[PDB]
Amino acid sequence: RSGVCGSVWGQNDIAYRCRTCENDPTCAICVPCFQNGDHNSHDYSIIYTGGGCCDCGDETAWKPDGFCSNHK
Amino acid sequence: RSGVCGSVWGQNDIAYRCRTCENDPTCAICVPCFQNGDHNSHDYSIIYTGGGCCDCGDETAWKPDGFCSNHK
Ligand SMILES: [Zn+2]
Ligand SMILES: [Zn+2]
Ligand SMILES: [Zn+2]
Ligand SMILES: [Zn+2]
Ligand SMILES: [Zn+2]
Ligand SMILES: [Zn+2]
Repeated sequence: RSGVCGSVWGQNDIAYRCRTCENDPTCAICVPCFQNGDHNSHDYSIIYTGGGCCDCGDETAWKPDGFCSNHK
Repeated sequence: RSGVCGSVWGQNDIAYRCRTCENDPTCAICVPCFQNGDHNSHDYSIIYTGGGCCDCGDETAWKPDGFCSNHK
């Protein structure tokens, strides 16, 4: 598909998985969204998803505690 | 989030909306997926979504009759 962050990354591009904040293992947020949130204690990792759309601000894909400062 | 087409486009990039195949107005497929499908009769439009992920092959976002030849 096409406030929620509209950022996107490509096949070779990195993003962040956070197992604490994710609704399911396919969820992920862009680097700026991760850096503007607080995951210090969380089980996070840099990934190459092979592309995707950022789930920051999407209550159905990400826990609101894990939203960055700019998306809710 | 990050079978289904994994293609992506950015803020300035075009994609296709197809009102016949879409599950909702936010759904969209990349240009190659549109060209490798059959939408001749359909109510389609070229859009600038401000970025997104291709819904081709996702049955929750796109009608399977509208899948391109390469995603089931
Ligand atoms: Zn983001
Ligand atoms: Zn964010
Ligand atoms: Zn987190
Ligand atoms: Zn169509
Ligand atoms: Zn596609
Ligand atoms: Zn396709």
